Amino acid sequence: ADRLEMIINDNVSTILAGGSGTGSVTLAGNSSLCPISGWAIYSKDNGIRIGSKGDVFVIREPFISCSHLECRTFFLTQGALLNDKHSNGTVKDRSPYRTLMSCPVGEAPSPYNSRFESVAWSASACHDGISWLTIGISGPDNGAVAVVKYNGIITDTIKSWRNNILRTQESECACVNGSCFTVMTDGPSNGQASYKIFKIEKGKVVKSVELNAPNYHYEECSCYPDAGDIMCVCRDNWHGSNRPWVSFNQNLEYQIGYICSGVFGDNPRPNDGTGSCSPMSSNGAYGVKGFSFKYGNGVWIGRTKSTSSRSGFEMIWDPNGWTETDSSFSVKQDIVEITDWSGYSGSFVQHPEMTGLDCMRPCFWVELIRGRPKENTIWTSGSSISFCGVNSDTVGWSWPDGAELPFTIDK
Amino acid sequence: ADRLEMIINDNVSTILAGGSGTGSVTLAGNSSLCPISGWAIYSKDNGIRIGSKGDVFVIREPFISCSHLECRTFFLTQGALLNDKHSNGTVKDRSPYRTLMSCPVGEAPSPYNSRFESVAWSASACHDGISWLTIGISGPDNGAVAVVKYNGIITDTIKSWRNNILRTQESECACVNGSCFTVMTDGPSNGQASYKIFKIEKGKVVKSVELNAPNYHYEECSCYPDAGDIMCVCRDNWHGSNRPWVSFNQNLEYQIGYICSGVFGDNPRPNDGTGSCSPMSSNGAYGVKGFSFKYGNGVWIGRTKSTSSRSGFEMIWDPNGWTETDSSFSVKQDIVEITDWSGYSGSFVQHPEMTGLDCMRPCFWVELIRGRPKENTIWTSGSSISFCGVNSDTVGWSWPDGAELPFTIDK
Amino acid sequence: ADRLEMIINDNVSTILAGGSGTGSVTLAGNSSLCPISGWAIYSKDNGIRIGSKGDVFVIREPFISCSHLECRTFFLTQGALLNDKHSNGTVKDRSPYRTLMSCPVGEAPSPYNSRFESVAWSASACHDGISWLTIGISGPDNGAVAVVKYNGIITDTIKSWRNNILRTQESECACVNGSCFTVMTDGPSNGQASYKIFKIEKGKVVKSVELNAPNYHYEECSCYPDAGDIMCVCRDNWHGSNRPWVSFNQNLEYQIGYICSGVFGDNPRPNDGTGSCSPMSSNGAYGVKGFSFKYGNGVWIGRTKSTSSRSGFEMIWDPNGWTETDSSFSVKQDIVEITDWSGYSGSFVQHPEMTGLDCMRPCFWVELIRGRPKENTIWTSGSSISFCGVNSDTVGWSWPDGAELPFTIDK
Amino acid sequence: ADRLEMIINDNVSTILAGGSGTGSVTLAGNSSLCPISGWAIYSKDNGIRIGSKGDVFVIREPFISCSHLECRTFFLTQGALLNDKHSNGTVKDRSPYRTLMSCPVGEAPSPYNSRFESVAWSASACHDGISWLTIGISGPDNGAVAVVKYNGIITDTIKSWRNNILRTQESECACVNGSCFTVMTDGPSNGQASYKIFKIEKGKVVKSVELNAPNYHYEECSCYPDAGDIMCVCRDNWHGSNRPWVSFNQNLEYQIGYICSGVFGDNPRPNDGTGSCSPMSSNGAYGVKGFSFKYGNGVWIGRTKSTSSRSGFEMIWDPNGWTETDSSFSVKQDIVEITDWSGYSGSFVQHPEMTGLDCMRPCFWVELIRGRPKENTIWTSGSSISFCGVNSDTVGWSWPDGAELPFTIDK
Ligand SMILES: *[C@@H]1O[C@H](CO)[C@@H](O[C@@H]2O[C@H](CO)[C@@H](O[C@@H]3O[C@H](CO)[C@@H](O)[C@H](O)[C@@H]3O)[C@H](O)[C@H]2NC(C)=O)[C@H](O)[C@H]1NC(C)=O
Ligand SMILES: *[C@@H]1O[C@H](CO)[C@@H](O[C@@H]2O[C@H](CO)[C@@H](O[C@@H]3O[C@H](CO)[C@@H](O)[C@H](O)[C@@H]3O)[C@H](O)[C@H]2NC(C)=O)[C@H](O)[C@H]1NC(C)=O
Ligand SMILES: *[C@@H]1O[C@H](CO)[C@@H](O[C@@H]2O[C@H](CO)[C@@H](O[C@@H]3O[C@H](CO)[C@@H](O)[C@H](O)[C@@H]3O)[C@H](O)[C@H]2NC(C)=O)[C@H](O)[C@H]1NC(C)=O
Ligand SMILES: *[C@@H]1O[C@H](CO)[C@@H](O[C@@H]2O[C@H](CO)[C@@H](O[C@@H]3O[C@H](CO)[C@@H](O)[C@H](O)[C@@H]3O)[C@H](O)[C@H]2NC(C)=O)[C@H](O)[C@H]1NC(C)=O
Ligand SMILES: *[C@@H]1O[C@H](CO)[C@@H](O)[C@H](O)[C@H]1NC(C)=O
Ligand SMILES: *[C@@H]1O[C@H](CO)[C@@H](O)[C@H](O)[C@H]1NC(C)=O
Ligand SMILES: *[C@@H]1O[C@H](CO)[C@@H](O)[C@H](O)[C@H]1NC(C)=O
Ligand SMILES: *[C@@H]1O[C@H](CO)[C@@H](O)[C@H](O)[C@H]1NC(C)=O
Ligand SMILES: *[C@@H]1O[C@H](CO)[C@@H](O)[C@H](O)[C@H]1NC(C)=O
Ligand SMILES: *[C@@H]1O[C@H](CO)[C@@H](O)[C@H](O)[C@H]1NC(C)=O
Ligand SMILES: *[C@@H]1O[C@H](CO)[C@@H](O)[C@H](O)[C@H]1NC(C)=O
Ligand SMILES: *[C@@H]1O[C@H](CO)[C@@H](O)[C@H](O)[C@H]1NC(C)=O
Ligand SMILES: [Ca+2]
Ligand SMILES: [Ca+2]
Ligand SMILES: [Ca+2]
Ligand SMILES: [Ca+2]
Ligand SMILES: [Ca+2]
Ligand SMILES: [Ca+2]
Ligand SMILES: [Ca+2]
Ligand SMILES: [Ca+2]
Repeated sequence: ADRLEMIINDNVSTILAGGSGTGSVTLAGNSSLCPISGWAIYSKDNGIRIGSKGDVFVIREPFISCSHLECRTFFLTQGALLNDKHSNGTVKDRSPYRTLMSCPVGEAPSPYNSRFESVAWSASACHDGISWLTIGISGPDNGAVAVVKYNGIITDTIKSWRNNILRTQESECACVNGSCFTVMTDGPSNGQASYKIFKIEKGKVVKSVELNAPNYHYEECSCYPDAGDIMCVCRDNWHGSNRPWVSFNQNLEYQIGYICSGVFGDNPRPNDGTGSCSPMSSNGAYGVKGFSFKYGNGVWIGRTKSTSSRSGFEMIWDPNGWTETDSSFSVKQDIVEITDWSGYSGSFVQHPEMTGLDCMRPCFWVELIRGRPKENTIWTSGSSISFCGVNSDTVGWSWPDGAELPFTIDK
Repeated sequence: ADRLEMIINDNVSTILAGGSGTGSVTLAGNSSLCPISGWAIYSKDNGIRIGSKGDVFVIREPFISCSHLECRTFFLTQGALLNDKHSNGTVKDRSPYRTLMSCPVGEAPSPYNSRFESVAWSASACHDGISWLTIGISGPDNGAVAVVKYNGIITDTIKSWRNNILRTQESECACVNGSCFTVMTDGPSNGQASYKIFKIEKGKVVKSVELNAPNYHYEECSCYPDAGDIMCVCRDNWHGSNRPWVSFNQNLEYQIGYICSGVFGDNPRPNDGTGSCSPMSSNGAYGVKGFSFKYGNGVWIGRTKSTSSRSGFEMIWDPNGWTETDSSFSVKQDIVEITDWSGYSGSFVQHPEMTGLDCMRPCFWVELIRGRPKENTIWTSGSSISFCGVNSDTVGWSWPDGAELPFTIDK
Repeated sequence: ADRLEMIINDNVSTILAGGSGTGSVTLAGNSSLCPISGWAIYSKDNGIRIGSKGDVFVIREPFISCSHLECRTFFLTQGALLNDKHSNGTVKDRSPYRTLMSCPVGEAPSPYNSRFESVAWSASACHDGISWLTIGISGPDNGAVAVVKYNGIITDTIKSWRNNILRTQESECACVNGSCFTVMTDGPSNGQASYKIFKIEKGKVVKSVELNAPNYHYEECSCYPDAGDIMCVCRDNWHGSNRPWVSFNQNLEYQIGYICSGVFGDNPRPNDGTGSCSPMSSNGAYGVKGFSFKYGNGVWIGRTKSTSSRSGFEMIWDPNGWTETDSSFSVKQDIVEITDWSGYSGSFVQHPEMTGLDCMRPCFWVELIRGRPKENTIWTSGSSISFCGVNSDTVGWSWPDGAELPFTIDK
Repeated sequence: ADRLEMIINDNVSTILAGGSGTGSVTLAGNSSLCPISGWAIYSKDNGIRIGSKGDVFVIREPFISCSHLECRTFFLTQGALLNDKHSNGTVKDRSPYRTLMSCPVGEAPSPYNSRFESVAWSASACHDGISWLTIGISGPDNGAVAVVKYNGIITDTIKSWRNNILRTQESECACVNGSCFTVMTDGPSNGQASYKIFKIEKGKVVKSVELNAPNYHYEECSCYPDAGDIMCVCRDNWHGSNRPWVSFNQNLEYQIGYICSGVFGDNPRPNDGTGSCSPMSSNGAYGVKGFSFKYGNGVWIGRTKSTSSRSGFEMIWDPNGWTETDSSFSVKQDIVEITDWSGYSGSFVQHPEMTGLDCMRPCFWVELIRGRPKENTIWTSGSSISFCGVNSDTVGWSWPDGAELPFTIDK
């Protein structure tokens, strides 16, 4: 009878928490990436097309993160709407008006369907199986502060340790066994900076270590869990046209490197050729947020089709690209035509607790940027597409943004 | 005590799943169609009237499917809104912007009330009593791919086997005993093509068979469950003004034919006369998505009132129309005046697990198309009406779209 | 142990149904009306003011009905929005576009917050403690059909028995002990017609009786439960400036009469004077939907302040007004200034299962009509206010609509 | 077995109530304020920027109150939208159109996301752990009535006892042990008035006491719970540039005073100098709603940066400011630049039942007012920011409103 009273009370508390969407069992995060052959399209929001008339936020960085019940598109907005004068982009990215918000995947980002997450001009978010963790960085450049919320309640803060634009992933953090992990950068974007990895439990930073990474540069990391460890594929904005990466276990014991493949993943970049396991200096300054998925010595690379502009997008399976420097690959899947605009891209995963699979499902999102600087508008925004890897038949195509620019507000 | 612990745990898991709207018992699908005498109006969304000022999607194919808790209108949109320049219809139906989405029955389809389902220029959706199954076909004409989601998670893919526009129902699939069934077509729309029927469990294709149907043509099938089997009434776009049909059991053992009644159900069509159990060649090319309900040798036929254009709509009970070729019928119920536009129509059912009845309730939806090609606008959209069969008093009338064209965007 | 298994299963089913908002215990409806002294304001939606820019339905008859969890404003819309050309009122009230929908009390009626209920140009709705009952009448004047839904599922139909505009309450029906009751009228509005009262259980009409009421006229009845019986105060559109009423028990055994007070409750009406327990012919043709609450021989009367137009609104407690013909009363509470527009008004109740009280709480809603015919617009709409009776301090004031006419669409 | 049946029934009732968001255990309110070092930003809605095109209410007083599940922004609106002619502010604050409504924290206040709370031109709201208590004052100046709702149901009324504008907090009331407490004022705003404190249980006023406070003036009190008592920091609109305060226990046994610090907290105010524990007459007439948090003899003061206009905002920790009159302080945290508009501000708390902490978390909100009287518009509205105190690293900055005035409606 005591056993029954215990089970009843515990299950009742689980039911009461579940009424609010709060889980009861942490995501294990110990399964490996699923074997896949290609990418099946998951979502397209048509945000800018709809925003030509609907009330849609002007957004950037529409990254996706999933709980055990839903997948959401998180994004940063300047608190302005498309086709409104406040969309005039003479506000620089880091502003007091910028906020991290979220809406259901596939829906246009509107004030009528978007939940508020935090005040942020740089952000990260993930779900540990119980509640949502959100990290939002706001403040001055010389003393930015990341506010860390768990289930909407402020649980911690992280202040800049270099006083030079504290900034983080702009995609989902990675959660394993009830601890979530993220990467933050403080310092120059055109030179050596400082990079730290953080272990956070129930929204409280329980550990951090600074990477000893001379001549490396980490920004806007795409991190995913795999077999109980974390892999982050990032952006070298200093002097690398191949992508830097850092992996670590749950105790923040890490390894670092660069993707060796001659199929260079950053943008801008040189033409394909001999790759390097060190920073590739040629056209290596600047970059774009990106991702890659590691399968042994092979790598799935998501990259633009252009070597010079954020145009086009493609998935490339290079079965030796993680460790070897040749420019040969096996499979290419077209995602966006080179004649059309792309932009930031990131990874996200679907855990077994959501899918029912015995493996970690990889997925990715792509931001389709319209407006300034390449188009004659007063604004810059992005719509989103997203794909998940499957071990079944797929096809390549082009799913571009589709909006007709300039808008009414631009004339 | 062990029995109590088992019941508690299982019912608690049912409660936790039900919190997300996820059922626990599959729909049986073994009851027969309810005896009815007429059709009681169920819904009207006034989509285009509202969209004259509100933010409403330009849509097509507003088909309805029901779970055990709700009925939803699924639809395909080009990601544009009424009275916006992106509604300009020089995008052909099969575009990378087209998406399958859903809203509550009776509501205007808006970005503020519509859930995203999939990227699709051809679609199907149903509910097995536990979760929603969605099928969305996107991609190039020579290699289209259907993404199959169960509870929002990609569970399978189906690639074109003829490289000639893989395409499916544009209405609800049919679920019996935990297996859902659909029909897909690959090949020409003006000649012999290939037709396959699929059995899908938890979003995974567990069986498929290709119909041996020489001189038949199947497109845009309206399928419903009845007594543990499936009946599909479809569209012969090749050379049939009567409608083709295919029925099958849960092992995909099938029968095929054409509705024999001289009350021809397709559009365009000849005037009523002697029917055929074979394809009726006269005015048989082209067509419109439609449905019919079989009661023994009799048939409830939903059809346009015009023989040449998608104008008007009417329900006709022909007590021998499934097998006999005479043009006589018993009952006609007016739905839309011939002076007003109609369009696609489809069937949907309400299962005993939703209604509390001991039989399968038949219902149908009708799409009221406005805009191009017959009206001087830049856009084409559709509103919806829906009726359910009852064994009580009914009446005929005309419930047309009601919008005043052209809109502001057209001048 | 068998007792525990039974309790667990039954409570689990109650929990699963409650997840959808479906109750488990019927409203008793056997308590008497609460003793009150005045009316405390409950809601104001400012619908037309907000609709000057927001996307708000052009509506009529915004009646309120409450479940055990919420109170909703039901209304009829022509499927058009304020400040849109489709709001042009050359559509007569009875149209195929008119629909019964509902939104939360106090909110402006928008396509983004309104649930679809039924297709209807005349309507009624109530809640029996388990599910919502909706009655929506649509169709031609000579054969209108009321579709009766329970929990959103069509459960019955009622066809016109006189072929002369079947029409019903335009306010909430009354539910007692699991049976809900309504009144419908078929026949002329300027002469003797037919009046029927209906007893409906789980959406199925289980009984109906036709009133033997020579020289009486019933339209647009406001019905409420009291002590296990039903009282309806209605509108004599034929030849009565006092209001007709009909009361009945759960077996539809009824009594009829007219409110005897010289404080005449209809509009138009003569000046106050000697009342009648028979139809008051003077200025008795035409009318307005209204209500009254009976307390022994006294009556709470809600009426316009003008004797000729739908202007102003006031509550009047006449402690002998139900049976005596004098024009004297005790208390008057101002609701809307006579310089401002009013319109339809109706009663609604809050049951003990919702309030926690030991009595039936009376409340009422008032429709504030703007537009045609008295104002120079192309449209006619109404906003709503609502009050509930309390036995505590209250005050009179004027809470008018507040919109500035004409709107942009009118020029 | 009887114990099991009791536990099952009680937990089932808790589950059924929790399905509607209704709690089962009252907030204790006996913990002390958390030790903090600074303020981490919690929210920013960008209301006016978004309302330049979106459908956003013109609002005032956007105060925040939290339950055990969510935090909401309550606000008063005139039932008009930004950039609509009805936003013309020749309606004085106290109007029959004004309503108290609420939306999720951080979201722009829209008719599509705002719940209706009450009709009110003065308001208060809080949550006792079970249900929401709302107090809305409407009516004429000489007989205003506060309607008191608990869980949306009218539970009490409070009529003006001085017939001179009954008015209350415009921020959250304070709840301890199932009793909630508020302060109301009746009488002049430029002279001695009457001030009452109210104890309310389940929406019923169970006690009230009138303060014997000669030469004091209380308006727009910000009240918070601390260690089982209530502290209110208010506004002296008569003759005080320092803020008045009143504290009391659950039996309404009270103490009164003024904040002694020479860091004057009201606006307008003199320059910092020698403070007073009595009303500071210099520049003491008029004022602004504000707050302060008491920590022993020290005080956290939120105030404007300007001494003359509602411009700028800053948090100041004065470790002896509650009792000592010196103008020295320890810490200042910038919130809004003095070059930018601020306005009303208030406190709100997050209880242990929401946070999981062992202490009472203090937070505050700030209203950023745009429009009349200082800007050349026809309207006046406010957006909101909010911060919570943390014992971790923070930073000062300026998070202003950000809208570009005048709007389209103003030309
Ligand atoms: C988008 O924002 C930019 C930056 O605010 C706008 O350009 C700015 O336009 C303003 C007003 O036209 C210019 O101000 C002018 O400055 C001079 C100072 O001597 C004075 O003569 C004028 O009275 C006026 O205030 C401002 O200089 C200009 N900024 C820059 C960097 O050129 C731009 O117009 C906006 N675009 C839109 C709304 O489409
Ligand atoms: C709806 O879409 C159609 C198709 O895009 C629009 O018609 C197209 O209009 C464009 C721009 O007016 C035409 O482009 C023109 O082409 C010639 C090429 O020699 C050049 O002289 C001009 O500079 C211009 O770019 C385009 O030809 C035309 N397409 C067709 C098939 O006629 C149509 O205007 C749209 N309707 C709207 C927005 O109401
Ligand atoms: C609101 O609706 C009414 C009724 O539809 C509108 O009045 C109608 O306006 C139309 C078009 O202006 C008139 O049609 C005209 O009829 C004659 C037939 O001989 C023909 O000469 C013209 O070509 C034209 O089609 C119609 O007669 C008229 N109806 C009535 C009863 O007068 C009214 O304009 C609408 N108001 C708005 C949109 O503000
Ligand atoms: C915002 O509201 C104010 C107050 O209602 C508006 O000012 C008012 O404008 C009206 C109409 O223009 C004026 O009425 C005029 O009054 C005289 C009476 O002799 C008459 O000659 C005219 O026929 C007219 O009706 C009214 O006096 C004026 N009120 C005040 C206090 O000056 C104001 O225009 C509104 N602003 C907007 C809509 O931008
Ligand atoms: C119910 O509670 C017991 C004891 O805490 C736990 O082991 C079990 O997993 C819970 N069951 C569910 C379905 O949550
Ligand atoms: C992952 O952890 C879970 C914890 O429940 C365990 O059941 C499972 O076997 C583990 N899988 C591995 C180690 O592959
Ligand atoms: C509870 O669980 C038992 C055992 O699995 C099952 O037979 C029963 O139907 C469940 N009851 C409900 C109401 O779901
Ligand atoms: C349909 O299947 C259900 C399964 O629970 C069964 O109870 C019912 O009798 C069946 N009805 C038939 C075969 O008509
Ligand atoms: C649980 O079920 C029992 C048996 O059916 C019933 O008497 C009881 O009222 C139910 N309890 C609740 C809280 O619904
Ligand atoms: C009303 O009916 C309920 C049914 O539960 C009963 O408990 C109550 O005493 C009745 N009240 C009366 C007759 O006043
Ligand atoms: C369940 O009910 C018991 C008895 O009323 C109560 O003590 C206990 O706290 C409840 N448990 C929960 C989790 O609400
Ligand atoms: C506050 O009251 C709660 C009531 O459950 C009690 O457990 C706790 O110890 C109290 N805390 C104090 C007095 O600090
Ligand atoms: Ca680079
Ligand atoms: Ca290679
Ligand atoms: Ca055909
Ligand atoms: Ca026949
Ligand atoms: Ca009359
Ligand atoms: Ca009297
Ligand atoms: Ca002052
Ligand atoms: Ca000091």
